[PDB]
Amino acid sequence: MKITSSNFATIATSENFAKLSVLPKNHREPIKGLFKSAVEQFSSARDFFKNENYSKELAEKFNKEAVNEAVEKLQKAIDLAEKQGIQF
Amino acid sequence: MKITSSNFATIATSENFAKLSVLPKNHREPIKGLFKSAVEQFSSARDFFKNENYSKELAEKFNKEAVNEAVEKLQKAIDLAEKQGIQF
Repeated sequence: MKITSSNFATIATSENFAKLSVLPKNHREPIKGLFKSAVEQFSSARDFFKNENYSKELAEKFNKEAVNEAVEKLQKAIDLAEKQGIQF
Repeated sequence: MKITSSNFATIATSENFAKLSVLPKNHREPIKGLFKSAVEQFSSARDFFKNENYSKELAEKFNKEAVNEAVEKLQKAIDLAEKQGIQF
């Protein structure tokens, strides 16, 4: 049974975790520990990704607004200069 | 003369800024002020973009490594369970 990023969630399930309950403690607890650590790290990578995407989008929207404003300021400067007869 | 994000750098040049030096002070300083503010904000939007791109790439590389590790931990748990006869 080969695990990848694509099939992780189809294998790391409650049903499969429950199958481990039949093992004696000396095998059950190390295996459950790895299982839980895997899910916790995978879930955290999901939270990190979703937050990185949202932060990036929020930053892009606000940088677009910064560029728009800079463009408006230069447009105003060039318009005002042209009304003073400056030849660009 | 219409300014956009695409042509900003072709207009906000030293050559064009120098043309403003002929204006009397009452027109020169307000216009130069807008020109400089425009360039400063535009340059800052560039710095913000380049940094956002680099931070995103650095985060993606490290999250890929987190997912790889989570996948390795689950693989180890499932392999160990299978050696104990667990039927997934």
